[PDB]
Amino acid sequence: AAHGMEEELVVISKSIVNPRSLKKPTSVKKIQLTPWDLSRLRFGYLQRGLLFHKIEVKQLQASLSVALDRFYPLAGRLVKLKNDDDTVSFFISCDGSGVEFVHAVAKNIELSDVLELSGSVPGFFASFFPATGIKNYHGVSRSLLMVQVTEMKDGVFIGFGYNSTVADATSIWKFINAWSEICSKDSSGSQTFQRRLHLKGWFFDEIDYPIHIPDPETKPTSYVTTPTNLQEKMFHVTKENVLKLDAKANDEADQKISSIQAVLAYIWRSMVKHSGMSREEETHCRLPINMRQRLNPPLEEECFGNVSQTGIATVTVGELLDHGLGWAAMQINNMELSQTDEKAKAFAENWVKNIKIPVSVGSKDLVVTNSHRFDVYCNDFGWGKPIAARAGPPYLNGRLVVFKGIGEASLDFQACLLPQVVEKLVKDAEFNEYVSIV
Amino acid sequence: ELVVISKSIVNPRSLKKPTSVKKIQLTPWDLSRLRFGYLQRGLLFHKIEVKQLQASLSVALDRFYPLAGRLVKLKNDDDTVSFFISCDGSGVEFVHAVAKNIELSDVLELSGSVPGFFASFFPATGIKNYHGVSRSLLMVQVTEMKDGVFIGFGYNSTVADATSIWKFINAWSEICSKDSSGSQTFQRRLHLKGWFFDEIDYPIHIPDPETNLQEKMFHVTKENVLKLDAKANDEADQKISSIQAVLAYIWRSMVKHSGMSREEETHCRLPINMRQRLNPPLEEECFGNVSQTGIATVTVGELLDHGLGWAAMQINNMELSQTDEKAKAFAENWVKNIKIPVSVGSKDLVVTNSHRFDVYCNDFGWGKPIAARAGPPYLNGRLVVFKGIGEASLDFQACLLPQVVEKLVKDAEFNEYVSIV
Repeated sequence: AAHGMEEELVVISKSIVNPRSLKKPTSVKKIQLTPWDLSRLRFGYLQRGLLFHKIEVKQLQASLSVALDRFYPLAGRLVKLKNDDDTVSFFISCDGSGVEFVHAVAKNIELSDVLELSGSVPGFFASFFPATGIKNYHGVSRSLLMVQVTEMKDGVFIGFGYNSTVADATSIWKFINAWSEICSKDSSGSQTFQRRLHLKGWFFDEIDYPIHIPDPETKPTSYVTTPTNLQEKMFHVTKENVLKLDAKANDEADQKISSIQAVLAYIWRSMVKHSGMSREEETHCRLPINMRQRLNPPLEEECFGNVSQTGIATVTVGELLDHGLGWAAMQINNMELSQTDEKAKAFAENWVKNIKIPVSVGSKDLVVTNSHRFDVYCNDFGWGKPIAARAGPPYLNGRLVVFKGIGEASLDFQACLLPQVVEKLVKDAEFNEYVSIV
Repeated sequence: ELVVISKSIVNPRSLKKPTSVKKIQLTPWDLSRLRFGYLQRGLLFHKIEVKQLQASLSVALDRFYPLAGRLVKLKNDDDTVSFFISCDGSGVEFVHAVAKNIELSDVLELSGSVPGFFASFFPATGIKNYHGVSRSLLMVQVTEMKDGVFIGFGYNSTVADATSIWKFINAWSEICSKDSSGSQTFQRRLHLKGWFFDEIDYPIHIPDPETNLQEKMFHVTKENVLKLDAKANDEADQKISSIQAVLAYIWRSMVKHSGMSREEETHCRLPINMRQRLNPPLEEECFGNVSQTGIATVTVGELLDHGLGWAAMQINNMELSQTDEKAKAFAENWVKNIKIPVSVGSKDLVVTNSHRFDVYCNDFGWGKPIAARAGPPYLNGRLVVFKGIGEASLDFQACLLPQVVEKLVKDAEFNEYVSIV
């Protein structure tokens, strides 16, 4: 960290990285957007990143070209059509427009600043991500994937932002795995097996595309947000404590509760306990759901695209605090269970007809993002595995990014909370018994 | 449990024994530890291939040939005995084993009663230094895990200190990284420490040398390390180092929950590399045991009644105390009034290893290690220091009484600066 109020970030270059292919691509494929994708058009790009001891920018960029040739949708652009019925529609044109690639240097930032998230929000770390402020419908003129490699005093950070309409976290991490593999072996891709990309396709039989929707450019606001200062903290849960929380939750639960469910419920209760909310207030836990294996027929984890949804468990603060860990875990589990193919199909068909169910969320929710199932440490670009995975902006109170620990059986969380709540958690003896706050 | 797949003796690659075998004489430091057990440390990895590890070890032993030698015990005419090191190339014990039910998280999050499952990952458990007459001066065990590999090693403190063992590990990892066969490896010649006590004859004549502890990992962020450094340099007249401040804080907090009487004497023992402190100084790359234990002594009353800066200054004064003259006097003393203990220290803070060693530079070719750990023997108050992954973070492997552990977890201020895993 640099001394003073200002941190130096020098942008060494900004360029467009186009795919590379051996073979001749003849046609421009089009990917149609489902109601899931269209509902997220006004959301901001999702931003994540990996920390390394060493990265060679030249080889990284070269390998990125090949990886983009293989994951071609990430190199395309959104196309917006104006229909004759006053509506608009959107699709993805896989035209190889390319990916925005930024090379920057933060000479005074070191590994420990990123490992410990030493500042406040936005602080220095926000600058490490290239898609801050970009909304998904900006993909008509901005790349669907943006990459920023930032040289640090003693390391290198690779941050990326991606357009939700083109991929979910699963597909993005598959892309990162392939990119790393390519960079490790040979940057030209000669020595890395090329595989055909299996796209999610269109699983909404009774919905025609493109879907006509009101122009989002003139659409009124849907959500209300209240700006505030926030603080990020890293939480670590050891194998031993994960298992203790699992045992306790299943001891108080009627249904079988997963380890991750138990830990998430514990963190949810502990945050609500110190949030200062009143008992009658509503609190929610928001959870990403990979629908690939829920759909009928089911798709494989290899399927490319956004096949994910957000499930929401709703309770009152009083309910959550008056009940035990098992009860909150059961709330999460029930919310997860209720995501079915029939209901997804019905809700999409209704959404097309403007028959919707308003999502009710609060400013004090637990907003779980990422997944303990992603192996973030397999992303060795050729100079060693990363030493950490991190999330970037945008920020909001209650965000909890889940990362599989270095040890298979452990968990890391990047939490975004009010400074007062962090202060209260730091002083919570029981919470610090089970969770280690960095 | 744990299954041994193979056991080997690894000799130097370019083994050429000369007309005369080189002899290394042992100083009072080396001899005072003859009764102690082998020191054992290890590195955790995602992947290690054993064949290239073995070949690179053979190559590295060409340069670090003393590690392939043996202790030799002589019976003197005055009924005393003496010891020296014969660099005869006898070889290093190399054990390949498998523990399929142990995973990375178990070793990363080391915690529990000792000795436990982890003790079996180290090859020199129960071996004393004077056993070096028939056992190798360095022993290696690579234990395959469910999802990783541990390389544990034990070494005889008569032939090397932590500094030169870690430099040997660095060289070994470099060789295995870039040329495992040694086909293309040309190594600088080893510089031995030699004899720097001219008022002492060698070989020195000596008499023949022959609790439910728990282990826990502590982590100190760069954030809290700087906080402790500042809080110590505020309460101190003399410049205090970050490590001194952190050690002093851990000392006082352990003393506070030790249940000792205010009038009891407590000590902090610290390894001191004497290479630069001897007059004339020896080269930093000098191979051998050139380290001594410095001791800071206070009353439990004195320590608890003063602040962090005072304990830090005690440690710093102890360190400033470690002069050539002092080392000169200790040696002359010891040979007239020999002292070869078996322990002495279970109510002290026994700091071992050094934040100065770069744990994570030891990439053998399949990636940097994800952790460094210590093995047996176990000793109440042992505090093994490891450089953190970051720039100024610290990791500690602590052996403590269960009752002290429980008191430490409830210590709010302690957990504010120190993360107990």
